[PDB]
Amino acid sequence: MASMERFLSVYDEVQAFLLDQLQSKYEIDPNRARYLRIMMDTTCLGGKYFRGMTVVNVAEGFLAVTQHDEATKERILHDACVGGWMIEFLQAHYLVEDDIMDGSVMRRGKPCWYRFPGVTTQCAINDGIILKSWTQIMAWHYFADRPFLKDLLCLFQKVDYATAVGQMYDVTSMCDSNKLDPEVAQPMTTDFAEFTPAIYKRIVKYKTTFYTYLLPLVMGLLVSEAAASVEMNLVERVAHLIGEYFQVQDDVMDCFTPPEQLGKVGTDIEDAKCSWLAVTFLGKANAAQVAEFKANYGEKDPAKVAVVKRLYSKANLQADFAAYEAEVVREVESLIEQLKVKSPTFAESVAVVWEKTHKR
Amino acid sequence: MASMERFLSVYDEVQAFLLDQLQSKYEIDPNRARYLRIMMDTTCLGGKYFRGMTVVNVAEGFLAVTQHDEATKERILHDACVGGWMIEFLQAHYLVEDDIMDGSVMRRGKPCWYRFPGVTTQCAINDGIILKSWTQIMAWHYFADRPFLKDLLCLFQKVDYATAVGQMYDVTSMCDSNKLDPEVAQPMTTDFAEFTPAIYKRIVKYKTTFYTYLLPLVMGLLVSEAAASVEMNLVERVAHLIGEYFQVQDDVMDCFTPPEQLGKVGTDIEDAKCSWLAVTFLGKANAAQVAEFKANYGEKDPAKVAVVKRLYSKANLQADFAAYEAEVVREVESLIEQLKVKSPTFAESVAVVWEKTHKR
Ligand SMILES: [Mg+2]
Ligand SMILES: [Mg+2]
Ligand SMILES: [Mg+2]
Ligand SMILES: [Mg+2]
Repeated sequence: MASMERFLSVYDEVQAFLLDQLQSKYEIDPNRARYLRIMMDTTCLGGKYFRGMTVVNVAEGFLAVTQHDEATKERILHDACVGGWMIEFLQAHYLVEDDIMDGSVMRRGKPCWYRFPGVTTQCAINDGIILKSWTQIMAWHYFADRPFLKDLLCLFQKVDYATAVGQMYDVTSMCDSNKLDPEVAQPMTTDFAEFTPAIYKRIVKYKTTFYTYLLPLVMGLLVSEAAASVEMNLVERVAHLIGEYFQVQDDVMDCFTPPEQLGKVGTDIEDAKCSWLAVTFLGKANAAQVAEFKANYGEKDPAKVAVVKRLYSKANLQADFAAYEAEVVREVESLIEQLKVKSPTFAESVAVVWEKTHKR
Repeated sequence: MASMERFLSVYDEVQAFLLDQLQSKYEIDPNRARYLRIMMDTTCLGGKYFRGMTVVNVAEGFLAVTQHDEATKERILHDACVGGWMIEFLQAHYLVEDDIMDGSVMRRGKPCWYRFPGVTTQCAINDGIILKSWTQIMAWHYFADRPFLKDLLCLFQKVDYATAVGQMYDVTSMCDSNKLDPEVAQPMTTDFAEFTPAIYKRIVKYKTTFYTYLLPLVMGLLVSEAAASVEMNLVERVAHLIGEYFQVQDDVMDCFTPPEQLGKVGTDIEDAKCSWLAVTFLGKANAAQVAEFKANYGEKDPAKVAVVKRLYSKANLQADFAAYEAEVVREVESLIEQLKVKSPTFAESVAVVWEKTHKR
């Protein structure tokens, strides 16, 4: 079986399990089951499945070098697929709720879930809640007797929480920290003193890297019973590095990739986001450029947004990006090498994760 | 130690643990820690703590009849308090997100969290996410080595999911099921054929009874290592009964308790909710009353809302409520008696849960 066709088949199985259980234990009626099926499909399907497929690919790497009965190989790959779906559904949760939080319009060239006519925010917030509850239902059903159940649940937990903390860091990244206060409407920063590489790295590390790279790698290890084949501090370091790179690419595309190809009209400039572009621009601009940036950033007005893009284009951020990129290559290669000391196999999976991130 | 002062002390401990951990492991800064502290306080404190205190009271009942070292008594009560906080924080999650979903204005005579000036929906949806993630952090930290950890996590999981399913049943209770469709904006029912006792009971069972009565009772059993002292099917039956009664009381108050005393301007009529009042009214109205109800229900217009309240007042729903009440007394008493066969202690805790619900 090709990995993807297996992965997609298990989607059907897991769907059927979840919807069957709603009928037999939760008193659901057919029409509400249908609503939930369409929600699941609309929110969980149609991406590249990169995160979920990482789990599968790590497990396949270990299968190639570890003796097992065929039934065991099948069970490991089935667990890797279920695990990969937990992560895809956790992402689906975050996208549903992030789109509502941000007032986003499109996602993957389609309307955000909450904007569907028969959804609305009222339902969509709860639909996103369900999306995350399904990850736990899947885990308890499919991994009930597995030795890795507690490790897997505890890891998932910690990554989920890191992610929500990262969301807080992201949505508050344009306020001055010393002014955060539930009682007082939050002004945009005027000094941009918190637009630094280190602050940017904290946002991205929590908001993206834990669920996008750490979780799939470690889940692949856990379903393979292979966590003792690796030095976990290196897995953390390499996940944090590659994830930061993925995010930097995303931040560049938000500004410069045509909307039809992006799947989205990017609004980071209007949202005053602490993006890689803003931080890198502020790390090289002269006084005059800084003052032009401050008078134009974080404003809906297209004239001001175009002034911000013009500033980015004249600031030659391609050079800063190539430099960042070369450094990331050095470091990711270094970490891949260190990972070979204990697991050539796993190092190779990480190389593959890196190639697919670096090329996309 | 009085139970409540213990319960509130553990709140402080758990707070400190969560915020300390954010500083030492999640790279949080002090101002964001403060924001989170104020959020926690604002969303978790100031109710009666009925749910969390049920856990404590069930555990205290078993302590009175079970031999234990003093250190063991203390550890059991500490676990009961932590468990009770998990439920309070799970409720806090649901209230934050429900208030945003419903566009609610007040809660406990204070603005809904999302309406605080320095919060906003953008942050509040994520704050509610965090509230639920903290329940898992608490569990993994405080119950790491406990024999009941898996049972407790799996129970919490199932109740959480039941709750979100119940929310879906509640928010969709005024649509015709056969018309649910993500693609089509949902009209209010015109026939009210789905306003039945059985449909009402399904909404309330999932939306409220599992987290409000089942979870606290069973968590008290699990932290006491006492789940084999009870017949679980009876605990389920009695929780479902008492919770339905609690909800019926809530539905009556939404319509008839003055807003200053309610903590809220109730909007169930304008929201076209499948309330106990609507169902009971439709179970006794004549043709003319039914037609007047249909032309006025589910409309913001205060004239139409007052026509609905007038209909309820003339329909003598106090008699239907006294009758419902007497029947609930019979059945809850019957179930308390059946619970004595295996655990007089637990039966008594359930009697106390019932008295505090029946009197409030
Ligand atoms: Mg966002
Ligand atoms: Mg982006
Ligand atoms: Mg609601
Ligand atoms: Mg109510």
